[PDB]
Amino acid sequence: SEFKVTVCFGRTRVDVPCGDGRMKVFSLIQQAVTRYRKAVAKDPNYWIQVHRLEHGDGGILDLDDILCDVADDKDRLVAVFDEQD
Repeated sequence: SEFKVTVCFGRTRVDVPCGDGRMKVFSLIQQAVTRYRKAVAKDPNYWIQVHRLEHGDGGILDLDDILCDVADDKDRLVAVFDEQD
């Protein structure tokens, strides 16, 4: 099977299936962020400051480390960001 990680934006969980899995966190954040606003019924009107990601309580995720190295098949992640809603 392919890669798959869930990115919980504040109070919204969004699944992100990686075809190969070789996608840097930075690419995962941008992909999740876009899907987040599109999933929450939002649009490119309010600002969104994506701080960083975290596995939970022992596995932070920054925009540079590969997914296969950080994320894991069917793994959840807490996304901390800002939003002017």
